[PDB]
Amino acid sequence: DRELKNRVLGMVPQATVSSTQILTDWPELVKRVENHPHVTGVAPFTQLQGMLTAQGQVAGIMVTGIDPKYEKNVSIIQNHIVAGSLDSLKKGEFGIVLGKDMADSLGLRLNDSVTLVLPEATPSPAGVVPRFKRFKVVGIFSVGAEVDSMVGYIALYDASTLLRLPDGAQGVRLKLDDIFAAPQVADDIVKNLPSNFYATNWTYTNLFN
Amino acid sequence: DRELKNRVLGMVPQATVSSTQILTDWPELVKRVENHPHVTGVAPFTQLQGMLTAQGQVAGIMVTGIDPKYEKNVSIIQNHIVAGSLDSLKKGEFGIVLGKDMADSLGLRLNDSVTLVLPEATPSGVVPRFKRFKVVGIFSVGAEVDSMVGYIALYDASTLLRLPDGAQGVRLKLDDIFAAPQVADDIVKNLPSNFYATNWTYT
Amino acid sequence: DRELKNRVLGMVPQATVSSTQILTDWPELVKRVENHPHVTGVAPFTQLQGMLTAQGQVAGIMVTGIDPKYEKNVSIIQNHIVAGSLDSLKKGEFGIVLGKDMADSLGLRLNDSVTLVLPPRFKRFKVVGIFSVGAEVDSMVGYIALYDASTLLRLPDGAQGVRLKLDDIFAAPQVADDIVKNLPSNFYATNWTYTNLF
Amino acid sequence: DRELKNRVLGMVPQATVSSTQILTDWPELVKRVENHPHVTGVAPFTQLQGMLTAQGQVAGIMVTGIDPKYEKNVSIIQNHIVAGSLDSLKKGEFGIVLGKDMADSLGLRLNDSVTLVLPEATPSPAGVVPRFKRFKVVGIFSVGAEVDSMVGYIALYDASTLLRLPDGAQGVRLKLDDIFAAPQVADDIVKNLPSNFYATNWTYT
Repeated sequence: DRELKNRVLGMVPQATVSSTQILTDWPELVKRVENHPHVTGVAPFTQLQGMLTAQGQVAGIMVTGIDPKYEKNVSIIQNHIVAGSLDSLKKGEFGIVLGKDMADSLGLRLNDSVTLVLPEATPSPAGVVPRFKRFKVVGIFSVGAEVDSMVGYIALYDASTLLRLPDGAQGVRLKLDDIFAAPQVADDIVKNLPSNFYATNWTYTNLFN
Repeated sequence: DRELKNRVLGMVPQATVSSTQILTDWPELVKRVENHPHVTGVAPFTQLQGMLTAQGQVAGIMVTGIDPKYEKNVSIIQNHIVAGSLDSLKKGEFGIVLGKDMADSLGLRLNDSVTLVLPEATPSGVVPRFKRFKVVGIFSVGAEVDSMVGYIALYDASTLLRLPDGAQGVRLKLDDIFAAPQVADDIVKNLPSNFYATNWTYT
Repeated sequence: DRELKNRVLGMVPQATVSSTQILTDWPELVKRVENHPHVTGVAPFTQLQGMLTAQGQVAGIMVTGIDPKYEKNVSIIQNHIVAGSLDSLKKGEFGIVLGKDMADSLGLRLNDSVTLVLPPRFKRFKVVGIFSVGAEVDSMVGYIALYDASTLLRLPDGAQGVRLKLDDIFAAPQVADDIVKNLPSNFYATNWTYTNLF
Repeated sequence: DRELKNRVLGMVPQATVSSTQILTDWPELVKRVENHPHVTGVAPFTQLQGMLTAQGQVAGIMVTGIDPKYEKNVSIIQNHIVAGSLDSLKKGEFGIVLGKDMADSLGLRLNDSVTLVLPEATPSPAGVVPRFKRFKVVGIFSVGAEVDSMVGYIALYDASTLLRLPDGAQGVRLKLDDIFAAPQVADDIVKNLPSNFYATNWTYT
């Protein structure tokens, strides 16, 4: 199945060069990384974990802040948009692009409201102070059973604004000519970066303790 | 301020004897622990962390499953009920008792619906489990507890955890809070390895 | 480099059928899954995370309890043994097989003592094997006997789940989900496409 | 026994005003907080969790960076020094003050070396990557069974150096005339502080 490989491989972050500090200079990291050997695509990202809620329903979700103009270089989500468009993800508009199954679970259609809730630790007995922000559905995708029910996309700078941070990115995502070269490439790139940077790759994965 | 002291000290779990395995036999643990020297009150508990949501609002909360017939021996919450009653917390009714500030923040009044959300860790990251509850009581003690803590039926707590009827542990009230470390450690010393002690001096 | 692929791909768990309850019946789970379409290898596993310490050095480690007779059906670690043997991983002996870089970081050689630290709980092991695969895994993972893993957890002899090797890694999400669909609620699927929160 | 109560209560952090950002300006926070009603003592602190290693032994430890001149206003550890001195905790000298039980478990005496290990998170399956620093035992205290085996003290600015941070404090610890005023006071102080500050108090279990 040639399409299955592109569906699975298109959704896996092959490698990232990430930072513990928000990168307002992320486009210089893109230019610095794009010409590294084996790199065929680069895009900024910020990875958030939270819940969506609407009309009494709650669903877990992993939200990635993206720039759609770059995201085409690493993703296939733009090829599987069933309603709306990724290009509606703009700073300050607080649109969100959801998977078809996720949107169905919450009774959501295009242009419907949905609340994004992010947990935030606190030493108080409550344990969490949730930060919640209202979003509008501007896109719906349909890729695969797993991804359709767990992941959503928002504007890159709405992701940082939700974090009370300046406009920037957590890191850049890499697409490669050989996914099995992802460990070496990310390790090599990080070697010449300052200590705030670190590498991830798709081989990083379920503890019983 | 003697009133301030009782409100603050009345809400502190002075010591617990807790278990990593659900205790379906907890009433015998209560009578056995209640007779220990310096112990003046014992009550079962199961402590949950989650969020409440209603009408688009969400708040973090620490929920304790309790048995009201026992809970008055260790707590002062029964002395500060402003509406409803702790005695409405019975198994299977899925009532909840909230602080006045928390209820107002969610626009909740007595007998209103509110959804409790508990996060479950997912390898894929949270598959939240949510359940509708009914506000059956409202208390008013202090600014912190009124906005952070709630109470449900002991066996509703274990049912939310998909467990048999039981308790996570028992809370102890003592004649002298500075005796809390010794008493809890003494009790746990002769219990099997699933038991452990906590006390208020470890934060 | 076809060898680079074999080193990288050989070390990733492509799919698992795991359980929130230790599986004392894991060989029955193996027989049920090994003939599933696309499945070319099955082995039990139990995954623990902790630290190793020896002579004042400390390293984080991901520990997998394994049965070497099965593990060769899913792994390539047996092809890169530099010292000792995976066959020394037997119940109750508390051997451990380490990567070369981690062993160096702790100043460990064959038959040396090393202490495992789990959330602190301590248990001493004996180095019975050393492997050399690739830079990352050589410094991060170790293997112990399956039932020593469950013993550390104060559990009866069993496995956390079974690891699958497939003819097509891109079938892993579908294959693992299909297997788990008719299993009771304690079972759940994982696959390599599960991957860094800000 | 009033000695037991003074030992237990003297070791409880009644309240803190802490920050998610290292406080290089912490002394102004002290002066700003010390005259708040009910406050009888303020001291900077930085809280570290790690392990100690010496002579083949390993022990978990909660390490607090302190400034001894201030810490005497909030602590009783200075009243139970059995060996050495807290005044030897100075920046860049990397002394440590240990409880007697911890020292006995590692076979440590005064001026012996001991290694502090801090587990730093990493996304790799290794989970942690340890950071190591050699310390010298410059003091030993004996208060009670729990703290003597779990808590140690280092210089404030040595703690921030271990964290690869500039000289500063994680927060200030408050001592009050009435411990039951601690929740209200710390919450009141934080209300007039920017959003990087948060309060803790001893009722947090």
